[PDB]
Amino acid sequence: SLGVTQASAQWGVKASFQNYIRGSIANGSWTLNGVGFDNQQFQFSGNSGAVDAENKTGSINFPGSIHFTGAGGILDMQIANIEISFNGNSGELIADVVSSDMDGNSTNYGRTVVGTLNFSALNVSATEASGSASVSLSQSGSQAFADFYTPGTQLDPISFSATLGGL
Ligand code: HEM
Ligand code: NA
Ligand code: NA
Repeated sequence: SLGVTQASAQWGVKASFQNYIRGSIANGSWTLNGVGFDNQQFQFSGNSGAVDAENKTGSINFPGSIHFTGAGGILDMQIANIEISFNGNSGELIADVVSSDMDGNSTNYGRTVVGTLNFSALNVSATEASGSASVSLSQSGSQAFADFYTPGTQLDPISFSATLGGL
């Protein structure tokens, strides 16, 4: 089992969601704490997790939060502490999620699977792990998005790279 030395990830959540949040209906915004933003993707930086290079499994852990607001404060969604977990060419995108419903009532989703990952590329070696995966919204994620997306909705893809060490 190898430790994660430095990891980075890029994920836009969903391009059409970014456009909706900033557009004339939601009339909203996002703020970021420990997360960047560039080329329509949120930017994550972490130094924890572990990878099994022989079995091609692992977890890559990131700190930081994205906070979406809109609809006069009725929309209020936080996604924090994302984790990319993988076992072979499939995995899970896990995060701490809190989101308000269309009545303005906040619901805490715990540390939940936000989406299922299917890797189109995944390389794991002694010194590096990297890959790209489609992200399919989970049932809990659908509820957090106020049912505007069905479970199984394809979100933006997620990519990551990590240097590994410390066996
Ligand atoms: C008074 C409250 C709200 C009203 C009136 C409202 C209205 C709308 C309308 C008219 C649309 C576009 C039509 C559609 O895609 O079905 C939309 C899209 C959407 N709304 Fe809001 N909404 C509200 C609150 C919320 C909340 C609390 C969330 C939770 C995250 C949310 C998430 C979404 C999503 C995910 C979409 C789809 C955006 C896309 O990717 O195209 N909405 N909403
Ligand atoms: Na580490
Ligand atoms: Na894992």
